[PDB]
Amino acid sequence: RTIGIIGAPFSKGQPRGGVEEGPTVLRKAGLLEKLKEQECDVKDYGDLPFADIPNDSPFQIVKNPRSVGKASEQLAGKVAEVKKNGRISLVLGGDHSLAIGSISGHARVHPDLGVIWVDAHTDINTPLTTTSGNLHGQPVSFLLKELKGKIPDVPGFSWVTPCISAKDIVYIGLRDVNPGEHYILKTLGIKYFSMTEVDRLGIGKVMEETLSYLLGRKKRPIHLSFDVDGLDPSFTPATGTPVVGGLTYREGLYITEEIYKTGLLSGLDIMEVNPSLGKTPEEVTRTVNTAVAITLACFGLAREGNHKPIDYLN
Amino acid sequence: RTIGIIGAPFSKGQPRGGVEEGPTVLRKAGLLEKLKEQECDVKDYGDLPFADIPNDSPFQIVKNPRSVGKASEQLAGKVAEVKKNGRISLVLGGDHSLAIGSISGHARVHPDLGVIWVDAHTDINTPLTTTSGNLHGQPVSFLLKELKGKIPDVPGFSWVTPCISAKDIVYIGLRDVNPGEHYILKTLGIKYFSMTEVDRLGIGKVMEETLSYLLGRKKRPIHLSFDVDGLDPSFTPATGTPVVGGLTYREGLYITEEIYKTGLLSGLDIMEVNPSLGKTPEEVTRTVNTAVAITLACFGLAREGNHKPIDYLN
Amino acid sequence: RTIGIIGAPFSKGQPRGGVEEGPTVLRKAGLLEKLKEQECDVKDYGDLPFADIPNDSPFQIVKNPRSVGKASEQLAGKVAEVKKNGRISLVLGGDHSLAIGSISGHARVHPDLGVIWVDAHTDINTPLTTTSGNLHGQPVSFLLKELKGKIPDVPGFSWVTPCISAKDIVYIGLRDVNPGEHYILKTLGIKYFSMTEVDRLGIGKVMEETLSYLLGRKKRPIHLSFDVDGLDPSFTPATGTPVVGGLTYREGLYITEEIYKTGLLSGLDIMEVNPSLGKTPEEVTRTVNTAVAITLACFGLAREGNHKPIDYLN
Ligand SMILES: N[C@@H](CCCC[B-](O)(O)O)C(=O)O
Ligand SMILES: N[C@@H](CCCC[B-](O)(O)O)C(=O)O
Ligand SMILES: N[C@@H](CCCC[B-](O)(O)O)C(=O)O
Ligand SMILES: [Mn+2]
Ligand SMILES: [Mn+2]
Ligand SMILES: [Mn+2]
Ligand SMILES: [Mn+2]
Ligand SMILES: [Mn+2]
Ligand SMILES: [Mn+2]
Repeated sequence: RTIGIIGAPFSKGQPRGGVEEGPTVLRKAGLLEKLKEQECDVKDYGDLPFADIPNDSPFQIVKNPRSVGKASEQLAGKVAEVKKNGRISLVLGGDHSLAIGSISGHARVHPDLGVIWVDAHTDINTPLTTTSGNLHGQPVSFLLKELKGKIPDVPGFSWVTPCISAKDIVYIGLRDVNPGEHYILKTLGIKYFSMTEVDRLGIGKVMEETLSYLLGRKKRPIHLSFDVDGLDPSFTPATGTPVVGGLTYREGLYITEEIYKTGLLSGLDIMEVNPSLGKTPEEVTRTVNTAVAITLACFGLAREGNHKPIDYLN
Repeated sequence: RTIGIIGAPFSKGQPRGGVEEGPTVLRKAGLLEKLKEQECDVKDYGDLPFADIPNDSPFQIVKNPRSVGKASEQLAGKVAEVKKNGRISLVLGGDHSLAIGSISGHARVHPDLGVIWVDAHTDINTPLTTTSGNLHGQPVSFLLKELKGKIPDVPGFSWVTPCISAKDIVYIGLRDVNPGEHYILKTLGIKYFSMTEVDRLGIGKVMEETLSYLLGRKKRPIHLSFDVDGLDPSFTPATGTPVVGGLTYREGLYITEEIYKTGLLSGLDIMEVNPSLGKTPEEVTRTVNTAVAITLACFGLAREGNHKPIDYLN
Repeated sequence: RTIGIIGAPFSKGQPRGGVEEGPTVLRKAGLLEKLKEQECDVKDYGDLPFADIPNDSPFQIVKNPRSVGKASEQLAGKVAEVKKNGRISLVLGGDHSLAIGSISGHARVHPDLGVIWVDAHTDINTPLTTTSGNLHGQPVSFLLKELKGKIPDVPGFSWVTPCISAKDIVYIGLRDVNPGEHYILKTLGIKYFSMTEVDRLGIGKVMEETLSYLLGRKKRPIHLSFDVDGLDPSFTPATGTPVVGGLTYREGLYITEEIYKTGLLSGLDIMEVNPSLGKTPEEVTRTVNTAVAITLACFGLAREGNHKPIDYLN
């Protein structure tokens, strides 16, 4: 596949800053090198230089609003620039608030995209239902058209125009959903497969329904926003909000392998990797390695094996 | 749901005494507080004061018979008292021998109850087939009507009257069944889903069949006797008889979530939690936390989220 | 069942020598004693005394060819001798290169056998596609009739005559397949269930298809070549080539339990156990214990329980 790597070292969508070390540790793990080792065409668009906004007081309870709204504004333009180049944007990020810009810029070039959200959380809190005030747990609320008229005018986000409908998104891996968020889920009819549905149906069936749900009417570009805490912390411990009983390594790879096989993947997000939170150097390596594996699976690496179109027996 | 918490700090159903610290550590973990945080009506019936029986020599091979038969005699009356109050009895116990009193007192008020037994073992040894002599591995033998005429007159249990038929009980999670016990299983036609059936069908199907098996003829009150060693020791290490290859955290929560959803749960047992056996303080916290999670799932906590009947967008 | 234990302490099929300690640690774990504790008829054929071949330079890239071809030549005759005795050969080995002799000797007495290969790898590299030069990752290439005319004349293997067709073998657990190997897989139409198919179908379905695939036309003797790295390294860490995201303990036991139940098992291989690679003594015990469990499952030990044909209630 043909990639367009974008490093997004941002963390003001939440409290812990070590998250902006993601683009760095993932690249050192050899991500670019490994993609090239596959049938991949890769162009590194560099790490976006996010400028600090000293004067950025809370909007009510919402923290670092201008800083966050700016980082997504900047990211949105990069993602659109890479999608204009006929490449699949790979946003190596910090916190999940960057999804607002990622999905926004992608939808500018492909308004009919579908979103698959792998995460332990729904991240659909509005500035008024949030209790933490952290914008990384509110990205979907800014993107959903149906919630337009319920999101206040928060400093830094005037440029935002909801681009996805409640019916063009699927959640996979949920296990820590706030009360208001759940109300949103059932009220707007959002499709999701929490860990309970995964336990009941199996990831094989969960992926069949997910893909049918989004591509059954007609094929459309796929945006995969992957929060590494969607996977169990025994796989990705170095993340800010781990929740036990998560998706397995195998399930993580199954999800992505199936997405790749659709040939419809066009936008990907690898988020919330925070090395600074690894209890040990191995926990850091375990988290980074899992993130790389999931990434490579999105672009072709198959557990059954891969081979070029040639005669190996010669 | 409406609870009736009963602390049962008893351990003479087996060798290790640290098991009577269960009611204590579970309460300190905030169990009562967490239930109230949910749509739960809770009444703490206190910890039953089990009096020591100094003169209690073995009945043949059976150990602490009078002490065990008395603790279940006492528990049975409490469980019936709470069921008379129109509440779901939550027996926070020590060893599983207390199930004899738990199921007995529950059946006094609801003779038509069905039992779901989550455990690594069948606990169906009779005083004559047991090899350890520990009564916590014999509770079902005292309750099954079909085995009446095969259980000797053991000091301390004259008050017992078998209350459940071999066909009103389902086992989930089996992986360490004694030879005599297995003979009992196949001979009395007891329905069970060992770890092999779980591997074959998946916990989703296992729960569908379990619930159909017990409620298909007609709806009837459900008694869930949960031995924490039913789950793999990587989740509940602090328990006296761990067996590898157990139910996962997710499967544990799936089982209970499905039980709750039946609206038929009326009696629950959380057994065999022994803090004193945790290799480290974290193993203790891991065991206690898992037990609390399983408990909350029995009363409504859903992994997909929970919300009150109000308008959150306001 | 009736066993014929053969110890094969060989390791020249790969770099690390600690692998020849397998027959020793497995026996000390009480394997023979445990089999006898079951309805098993066991005869220990001893540990094959592999003589060192000082003069054994590489054949091109292939290492220790004469040493490896000799060890399998010797093993093949033992396996045939045990199969002549109407016993199920249990080859406790070193590295997987010994499979060439194991399957070869078994097929001499039962030409119509079927092979089930549990492994993280396909071990189907030819002397020309291999990149490591280690013969333990090439055993199947020597056995497949279809690849005859593609395997060079390697010193030590002239005695070999391919005995199995590409259609009489099934792979379970694959997750690290080389490019040439994959080309072989798809070209010869080899049936396999990588970790992706296991994730999709579940081990229950995977075993149903595996067994139907091999025994549907007609019942035929089963040869199970089990590489302990087929299971996840959280279960069998002490092995030379671990790959994350492997089969679970439960899945491992399910596979074997189902094989046993066919009553068709006639040859088994327990390979790649290397104690010297255990980070700690517990990792060694974890690996050894898992290997023993898998072995006992092949011969009857059932997780639901086992009982003799007698009346236990008496
Ligand atoms: N729901 C919590 C947790 C947020 C988790 C955000 B995430 O998924 O991006 O890590 C909050 O609203 O603050
Ligand atoms: N079957 C063994 C083990 C007993 C386990 C009892 B339990 O499940 O309550 O922990 C015995 O009869 O002693
Ligand atoms: N495919 C690699 C790894 C070999 C693994 C061999 B085995 O499965 O027997 O441990 C090689 O050809 O050298
Ligand atoms: Mn998120
Ligand atoms: Mn999250
Ligand atoms: Mn029990
Ligand atoms: Mn038990
Ligand atoms: Mn192998
Ligand atoms: Mn292998």
